[PDB]
Amino acid sequence: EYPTVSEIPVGEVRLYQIADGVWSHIATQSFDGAVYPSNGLIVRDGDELLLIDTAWGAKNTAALLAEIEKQIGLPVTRAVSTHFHDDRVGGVDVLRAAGVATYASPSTRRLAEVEGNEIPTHSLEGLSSSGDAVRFGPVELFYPGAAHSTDNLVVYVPSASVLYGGCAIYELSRTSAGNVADADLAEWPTSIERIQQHYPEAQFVIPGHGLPGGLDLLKHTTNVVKAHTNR
Ligand SMILES: C[C@H](CS)C(=O)N[C@@H](C(=O)O)c1ccc(O)cc1
Ligand SMILES: [Zn+2]
Ligand SMILES: [Zn+2]
Ligand SMILES: [Zn+2]
Repeated sequence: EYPTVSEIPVGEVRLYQIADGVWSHIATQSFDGAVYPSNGLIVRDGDELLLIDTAWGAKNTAALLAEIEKQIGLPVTRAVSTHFHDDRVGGVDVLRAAGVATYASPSTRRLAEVEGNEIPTHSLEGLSSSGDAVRFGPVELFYPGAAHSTDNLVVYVPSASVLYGGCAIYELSRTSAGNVADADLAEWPTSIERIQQHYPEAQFVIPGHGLPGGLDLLKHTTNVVKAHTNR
């Protein structure tokens, strides 16, 4: 069963196979007095691996690369960060030093610089406007519009029907809003609807934090976000 926040010591990383050629990676971090789990994705790219998001910091991301070599044994050659927060780009320098080509949109790279977070090296083109989708190796990158952040991207794995929502999609256990500091609360439901219209075939939906589920996570997120706005 999927590892939970209490099952991962901070500094360790676990992998969970979702489908053939698709894993999530799961780490934990102490943040503002509490312990949170955090997910990213690993997607087989021929005889290489594509990474979606760091494991939230240099230590965790070094542990991620070690666990990938131990459990999978294919080299990570590219990585995409899905927004500019530390749980997505924290560890990009570890990746860069290990020879991983790190990617993000121009908006994510800009916002990371403003915030003082690590900056992915490469810029992704074609994701500037809501509804834009681009193929990137074995995934499709999709910009649904502003939500958890203005730059947030989602990732679809067509061979496996896996939708990676990142932090724009909440796990079912979360029934109140979390980090809204950089969010566009008003647009977030409309952006989630764009995802639902674009990836109706998704079987697995992976949130940025916590347990995977189905497409139900999309409505769930909309429910919680709207309830926060109306506080
Ligand atoms: C440090 C990251 C940057 S996105 C963060 O703030 N994450 C919160 C969020 O994503 O809203 C959060 C995740 C899980 C929870 O249970 C509660 C809050
Ligand atoms: Zn975030
Ligand atoms: Zn997050
Ligand atoms: Zn719900």
